[PDB]
Amino acid sequence: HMSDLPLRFPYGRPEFLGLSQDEVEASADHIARPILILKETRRLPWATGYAEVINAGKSTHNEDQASCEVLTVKVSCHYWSLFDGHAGSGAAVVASRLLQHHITEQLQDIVDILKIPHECLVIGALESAFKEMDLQIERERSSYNISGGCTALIVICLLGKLYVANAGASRAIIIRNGEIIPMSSEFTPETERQRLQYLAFMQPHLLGNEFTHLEFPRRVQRKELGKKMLYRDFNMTGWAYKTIEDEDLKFPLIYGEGKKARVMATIGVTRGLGDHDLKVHDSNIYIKPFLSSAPEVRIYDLSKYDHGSDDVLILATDGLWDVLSNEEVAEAITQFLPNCDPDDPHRYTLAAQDLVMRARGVLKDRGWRISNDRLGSGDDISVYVIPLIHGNKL
Amino acid sequence: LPLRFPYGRPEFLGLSQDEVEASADHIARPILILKETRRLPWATGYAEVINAGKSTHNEDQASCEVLTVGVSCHYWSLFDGHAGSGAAVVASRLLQHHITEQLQDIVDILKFFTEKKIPHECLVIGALESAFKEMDLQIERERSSYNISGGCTALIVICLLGKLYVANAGASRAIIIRNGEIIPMSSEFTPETERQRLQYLAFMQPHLLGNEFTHLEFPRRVQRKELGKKMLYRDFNMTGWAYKTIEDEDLKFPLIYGEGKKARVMATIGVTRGLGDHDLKVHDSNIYIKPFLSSAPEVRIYDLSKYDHGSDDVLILATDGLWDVLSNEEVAEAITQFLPNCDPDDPHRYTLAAQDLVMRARGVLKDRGWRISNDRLGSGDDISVYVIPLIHGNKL
Ligand SMILES: [Mg+2]
Ligand SMILES: [Mg+2]
Ligand SMILES: [Mg+2]
Ligand SMILES: [Mg+2]
Repeated sequence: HMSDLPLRFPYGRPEFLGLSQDEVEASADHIARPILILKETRRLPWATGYAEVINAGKSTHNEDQASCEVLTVKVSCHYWSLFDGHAGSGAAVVASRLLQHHITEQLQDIVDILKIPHECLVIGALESAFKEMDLQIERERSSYNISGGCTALIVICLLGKLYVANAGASRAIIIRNGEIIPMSSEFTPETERQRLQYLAFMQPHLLGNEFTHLEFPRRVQRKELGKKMLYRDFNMTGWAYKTIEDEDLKFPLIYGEGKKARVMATIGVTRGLGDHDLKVHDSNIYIKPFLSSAPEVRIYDLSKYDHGSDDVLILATDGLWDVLSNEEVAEAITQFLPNCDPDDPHRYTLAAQDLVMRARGVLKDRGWRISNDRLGSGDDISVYVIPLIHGNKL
Repeated sequence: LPLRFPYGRPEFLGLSQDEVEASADHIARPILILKETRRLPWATGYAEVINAGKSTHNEDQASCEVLTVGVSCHYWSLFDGHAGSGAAVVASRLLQHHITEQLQDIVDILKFFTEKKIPHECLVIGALESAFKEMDLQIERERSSYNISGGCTALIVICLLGKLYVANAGASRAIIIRNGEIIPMSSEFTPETERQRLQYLAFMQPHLLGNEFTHLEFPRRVQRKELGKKMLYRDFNMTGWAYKTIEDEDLKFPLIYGEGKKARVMATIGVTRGLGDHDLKVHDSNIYIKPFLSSAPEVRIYDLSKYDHGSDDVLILATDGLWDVLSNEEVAEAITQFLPNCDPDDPHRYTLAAQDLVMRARGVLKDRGWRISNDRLGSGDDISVYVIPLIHGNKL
């Protein structure tokens, strides 16, 4: 078992924060929830801004991880990464340190050719890298305690193009002159319903005869055996009527609405790394067959636009987007960034901090509150602000 | 062994048997049009032409009528048969009955402890999605008591309560020409567009490949002189390409082979959705193709109430015989230049627009095959075209 094995890496915060062990402990405060920002004395590539904050109490540690550095492919390749961990820190810490090496190795297989479109070769490298980061986690499970799982949002800049690769529910948007360019999509039971339902249909042994792949508008009761009810199948976007026939009384594979939706009443996110031994609650059904480490890759050509000082790429974990819409984030960046000197390298760290504070809020008597009395996010929050001007032509 | 229905042409053409026979001319290829004393719903235009030789009969079918649910529902349909004409004929006559029944199930609606609120449009989409399946299930049961060869793609449109519903299962296409704007109302289901679904299924159930097929895709045919050579591949979970050594199973014929619209599943079919094909197999093999096919359509909605449509705003439905030589832009160019030459209230204008489209795809025969503009090869497929004027879909 994994709890008999040593950790592969010690827990920490993003190393580019340059935190001492004492400074890490100050950050893990559930009452203060101190927003950590990147020191002015430690600059990230492209003067990238970073801010983070711990959850409001649900876990003792911040289970987000981040990694940022310039790789060199034997070509330089800028690398930003965000990982949202669950059921432990092991996956997110391992991924935050080893994924960029899988990316570097797969890119070396095609680096000559970069000097079949080339974009499809880069995408292919990222897709193999995610798969090989898994698998390595899978095989090293038997020598190290790589706990839990994590989602992964990464971006690389290779030869004038940004590649945004997502396997989870973090989000990347570009704010280019006030308009929002979405660079990622989320992977959830709602958004992946048909993939999961189809797999449950083609592989019914994965359901352990505790589950049905059909969806219903509500929990089917035994008193409705033989009546007519709306259902939805894997090859349907809409609903039609069916008679309930014993099988439909099994618990549904997908169940719930939005952020309460779940797969086998267990997971609320359907892609990422780790979770190799994760099981359904009170059951011996393995969840991993329904999860995928395959990212969705979206490309942005920085050559085709002349980016100004307030044109930024926002990477953030669901801790931000769960309380702030894309338009709120756009509004916030566009109002804050014109208030800092365009030549100040601390600019985008301050905007990142401003975003976190707008999502964390302030602790009142019945919880954390943001603007207009809304509830503030209780998750870990991590935010990159990447200024796109560092990607301009010449 | 007996035919479920007799072969024919669309009934709204009013053709005698001698006219049907006269139309099936591979050399002349006469463009049949909706006669001007025949009116379709919304004065819809229709025109068609037989292929340039690959089958004795026009394997396209089309069906256009007003369905009753208390509630009326305008219906347009196009079917592209292959490996026979029976599925297309059955579908042309029966799919609307299945659509009617599924809509009758939901027509009255149209007039912690979470409960999902289901929009009325989703009930309509569910009705169309179920109707497509039921039709294919009816073909599957009755194919042992009737000669219902072989298979067909299905594209249909219905207008129910001032919204258009376009359901596509095949490689026919629906676009809207509104002002000059092209509004795609459909997408194609081919080994190219559906590569990952097909690849994932072959991977999860490798017995469907028999033993003559690999589920991996390669940028060319992998040859014997390749073992251990290192070459690019694409798996079901990959949008891009990456390198791989090349082992011995990589030498089997690819599940997907070809490029663009010419790509094929198992060296047999070039479409992956439609009706029929239940006993369709790989040539000189007992590997069955139908596990990879799907009767499930995609459904797209256009809200007629949100735009005041002019006399030349039209919805174009055509089989691939048109789109395989004419782009969306050419069709848009042809429509926007032809229709201003006809009186807006002449009911025959949209039929003439459809004829102009069919003519621009078929071409003219000399000694160098069928030729359209700029000496291009014209389409030798069956071509069938609706031109549906959206002005007659305006509210109030
Ligand atoms: Mg987390
Ligand atoms: Mg989170
Ligand atoms: Mg045909
Ligand atoms: Mg055809």
